[PDB]
Amino acid sequence: MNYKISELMPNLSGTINAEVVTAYPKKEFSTKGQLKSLFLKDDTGSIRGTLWNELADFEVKKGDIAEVSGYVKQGGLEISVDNIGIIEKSL
Repeated sequence: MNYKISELMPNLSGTINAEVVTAYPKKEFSTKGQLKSLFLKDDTGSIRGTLWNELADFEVKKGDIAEVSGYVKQGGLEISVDNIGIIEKSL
């Protein structure tokens, strides 16, 4: 089932449909990795999302409503993104 952010639990893998409230600058490091953090929100709460490696270059904009699938862990909670798609563009 699709989850509301308030329903997320640690060590849980699921999908949430949420608004990108913020998209932070991509960070590159070392044989090669990348990180792009997102702050996601729905009508029940907010959570940090982490886009790794190639997904750090995924075209996402503030205001976009995205389908984010991933693993929830304590970082409070954060979702390590496995897959992301745009449901409705900010525009």
